[PDB]
Amino acid sequence: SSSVEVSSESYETIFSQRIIRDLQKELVVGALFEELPMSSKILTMLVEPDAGKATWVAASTYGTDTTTGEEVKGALKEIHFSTYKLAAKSFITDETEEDAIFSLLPLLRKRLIEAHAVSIEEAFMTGDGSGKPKGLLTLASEDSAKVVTEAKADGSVLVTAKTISKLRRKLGRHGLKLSKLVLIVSMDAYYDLLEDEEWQDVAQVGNDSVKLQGQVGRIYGLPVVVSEYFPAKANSAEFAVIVYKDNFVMPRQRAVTVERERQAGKQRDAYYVTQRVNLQRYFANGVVSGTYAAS
Amino acid sequence: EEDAIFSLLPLLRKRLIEAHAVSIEEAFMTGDGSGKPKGLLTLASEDSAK
Repeated sequence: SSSVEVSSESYETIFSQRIIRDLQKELVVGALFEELPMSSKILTMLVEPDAGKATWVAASTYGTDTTTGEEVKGALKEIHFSTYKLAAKSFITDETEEDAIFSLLPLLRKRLIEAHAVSIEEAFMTGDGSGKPKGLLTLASEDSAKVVTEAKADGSVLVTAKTISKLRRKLGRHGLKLSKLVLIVSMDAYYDLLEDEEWQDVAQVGNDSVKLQGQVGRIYGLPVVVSEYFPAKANSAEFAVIVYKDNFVMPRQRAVTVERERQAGKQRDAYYVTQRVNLQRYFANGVVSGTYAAS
Repeated sequence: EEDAIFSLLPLLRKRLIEAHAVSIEEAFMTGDGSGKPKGLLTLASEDSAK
């Protein structure tokens, strides 16, 4: 207060209507995959399995050869889309909006959608496949995706461009190159990625650093992102290499919706939010994990 | 429903009326005194009407 003038009541400030936050982790998982819209509770896609064969005839006949004479058979696994239901709910109280300033409901909706967004992405990164989707680390293991060795982990780590050269070789037949592929990195590993001989200085210029989507990094045209959702200790994970449009679509028959119930116990509003979403894949696999998988 | 075939709403409405129609006719044919009106066969059973 004081201040030494004729009248009291110096400055009390003001309650500013704005929602501040820190710089928490970013939602990279739910942002780089395409969407498959569906109209019912199963869907099938007729997959052509790579084939053909041109017999060519080196003699002047007439009646030889029948190219093609019979043709390839359907790869009916099937490739079903099993659509898990995730949902959330809240409560809101008629009685306390008048007491305050009527600003609680817009910030209530944002924290509910951000919490739902974190819940879906952490599940898409890491999951079993029980009552919820199975994430990529669990999935990249029905195939031999785990690579060896990492040279050194825990005590005196060092990461170099030789690591990505192992991964782009171990993939190679189950995943292409050029356009596009994506790499997801731990925040921890990005703290070690300073210098590694050739090329100098991480990824510069790399063409043209950054332009096309990816929150920093451009090693040879490959885009990089950080998900901050990997543990540390001798057997863990660091890099995850993921396909872009070429498999790994997310299916759904509905967008985000927000319902409002009331009473709900005497007088009281509530909000119910429902989604239905999962991740599925085409062809064989297309991912590599490890890396960071020995001792 | 959302993931089905869209024609479900008339189907539910026919079932509710058909089940109601059987239920009222069943009560009219064969109801005793126990929490239901008295039906025709039971009414002739009591009043010796046979």
